[PDB]
Amino acid sequence: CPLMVKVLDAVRGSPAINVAVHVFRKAADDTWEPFASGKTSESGELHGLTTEEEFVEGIYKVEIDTKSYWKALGISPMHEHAEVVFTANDSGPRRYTIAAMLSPYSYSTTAVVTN
Amino acid sequence: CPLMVKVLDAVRGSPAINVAVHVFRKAADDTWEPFASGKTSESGELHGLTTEEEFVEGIYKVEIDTKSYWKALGISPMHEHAEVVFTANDSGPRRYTIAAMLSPYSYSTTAVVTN
Amino acid sequence: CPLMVKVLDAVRGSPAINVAVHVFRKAADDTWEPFASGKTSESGELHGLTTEEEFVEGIYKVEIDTKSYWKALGISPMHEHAEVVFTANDSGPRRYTIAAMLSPYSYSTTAVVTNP
Amino acid sequence: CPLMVKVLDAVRGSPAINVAVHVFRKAADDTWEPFASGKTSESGELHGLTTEEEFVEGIYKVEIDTKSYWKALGISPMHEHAEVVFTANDSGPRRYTIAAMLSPYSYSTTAVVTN
Ligand SMILES: [Zn+2]
Ligand SMILES: [Zn+2]
Ligand SMILES: [Zn+2]
Ligand SMILES: [Zn+2]
Ligand SMILES: [Zn+2]
Ligand SMILES: [Zn+2]
Ligand SMILES: [Zn+2]
Ligand SMILES: [Zn+2]
Repeated sequence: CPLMVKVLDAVRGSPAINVAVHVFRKAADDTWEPFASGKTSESGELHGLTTEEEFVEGIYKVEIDTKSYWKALGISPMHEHAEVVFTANDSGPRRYTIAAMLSPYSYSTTAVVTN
Repeated sequence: CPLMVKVLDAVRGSPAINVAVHVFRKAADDTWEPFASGKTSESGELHGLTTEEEFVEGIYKVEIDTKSYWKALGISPMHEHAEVVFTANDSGPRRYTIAAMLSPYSYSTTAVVTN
Repeated sequence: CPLMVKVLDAVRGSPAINVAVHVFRKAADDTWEPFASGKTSESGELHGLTTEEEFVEGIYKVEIDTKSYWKALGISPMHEHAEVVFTANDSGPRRYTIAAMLSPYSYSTTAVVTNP
Repeated sequence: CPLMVKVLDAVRGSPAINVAVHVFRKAADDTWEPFASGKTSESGELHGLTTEEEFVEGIYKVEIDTKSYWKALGISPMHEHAEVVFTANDSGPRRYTIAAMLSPYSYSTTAVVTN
C-alpha cells in the first residue's frame, strides 16, 4: 500500500480493532476532500486505502474515530477523533505508514516514510 | 488562564522557543476561524491566549508552526505544522493545557484538563 | 531544581497526583543506589529532589510507581513502574526535567536539559 | 513469536535499521540476566528472540542501543539506551510486541499483549 494506518490502544495494550478511519486530501479551495475510509483490522491496521496512481502529492489528514472507543472505560476523550496531518510525496514515490498510539487524553503518532 | 500551550523539542531536549502557535475554533460554516495566536516563551510555554469569557464550548485546533524549525537539523518534517484538535468545555470553566513533544516525523500530545 | 519530574495521566487528562517516584543513581559496582524519592504534587510535579552539590554526573533512573494507579480503571498496567534512565551532566551544570505521559500500556517521556 | 520488538526513528520518519536490542530478565539476585539479543531488520523489527518455553513469567527489560545512532545528526542523546521494562505473562502464553518511537531526548513505547 502507498498508505497504511496502524492504531494501537495504549490503555489496554492491544491493537485498536474495528475503529473507523477517514482520510482526506486538501483540495484547491482549502477544503478537506474525502479520500478513503475503512475500519481497522484485528491487527489495528487499515490496508488497501488507495492506489499508487490515486495517491497524488498533497496534504492529507488521517482522522481516527475515537468518540466512543473509550466508552467501556467510563471516559469521555479529549476529542471525537485523533487527527494527524501529513504532507505527502514531494520527491518521487513514497509509501507512508501512519502509526498512532491512542489514549483518551493523549496520543503519539509517527509517520514512517519509505522509498 | 483558560488555555495554555507548552511545546518541547524532543530531538534537542529543550523547550521549543519562539515558535508560532495559531489557535482556531471550528466556525458555523465548518471552517477554522482564527481564535488566538502567540509565540512560545523561553520555557516553551504560551500563556494569555484567551479569556475565560472568550473561550466558549466548541472544537479548537492548536497549530504549531514547525516548517523551518528543524532547518538546522537538515530534516524536512512530516508536515509544516503540528496540529492538535480538542473539544472544549462541556460543563463550565475548564482550564486546558495542551503539551506537545515534537520531532520531525512524530509527536506526542496530551491535553490536561482541570477543575 | 537540578532535577524535576512531571507526570501526566494520559488516560484521564490530568496531572498524576500523589504518585510515588524513586530516583536511583548507578553505583561504582553497577547497582542502582537510592538517590531521592517522594510523591507528586497537585500539578503532577516532584520538586526539591536534590541539590546542586548532590546531583553529580552519572546515570540516573527515574521510577514512577504505577502499579495500582490504574486500579480504579479496572486495568492492570504493563509494569509496576514507568522507568526512565538518563545520563546526567557531562559538561557544566544542567537542570533536568523528566516529563512522563503515562497510560497502562504506553508512555512517552522527554528529558528537557537546560544549562542554568 | 512470543516477543517481538519494533523500533521507529521519529526524527527521520523511518524504521530504525540494524539497531542492537538486548533483552534481560530480572534474576534471583535482583540483577538483569541476559535473555535474548538481535538486530532490527530493514523494517525496524526484531523477530525470533525467544520461544514460548523460555519466555516464562517475570520482569523483562528491552534495551535498545541508541548511543551512536543519531551521531550523523550531530546530537548526543539523553542516554546510550532506550529502555522499556515490562512484567510478563501472567496466565498462559501472551504474545508481546514492544513498539518504540525513538528521538534523542524522548521516546514513546507501547506494549501490545495479545492471545
Ligand atoms: Zn498493506
Ligand atoms: Zn500557524
Ligand atoms: Zn498561564
Ligand atoms: Zn497543517
Ligand atoms: Zn522545582
Ligand atoms: Zn544493549
Ligand atoms: Zn515474529
Ligand atoms: Zn541504559
